[PDB]
Amino acid sequence: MSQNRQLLYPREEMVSLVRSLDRPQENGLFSQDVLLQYPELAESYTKVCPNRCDLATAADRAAKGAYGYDVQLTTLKEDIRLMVNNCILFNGAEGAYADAARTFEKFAMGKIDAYISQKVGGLE
Repeated sequence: MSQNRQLLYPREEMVSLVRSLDRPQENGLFSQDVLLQYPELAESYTKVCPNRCDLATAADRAAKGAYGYDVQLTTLKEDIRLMVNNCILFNGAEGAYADAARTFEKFAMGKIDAYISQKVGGLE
């Protein structure tokens, strides 16, 4: 599934997720990265957590430059789980958690694709 040591170059999968979706209703922060607006609210971006939607958290993870180094892709796994947590908590399901589970599974699929891409010497 992966390699607990070093990461070849995780990113090809990230684009997959964001690619699957496409419907920027808010187009400002609820579905984008406020840090990509203007030099003034870059700080506030932290107060609102590093993306808590889906495409903003995935696109950012890769856009960051694929820092890599993962014992088991805990970075992406901790990001997706962090969203669902604040989702039902802050305001999202509150009764239909299954709604957040759907998007979660999709993410797992992408990871599998990349895993195969880097099997020659990166994740095996």
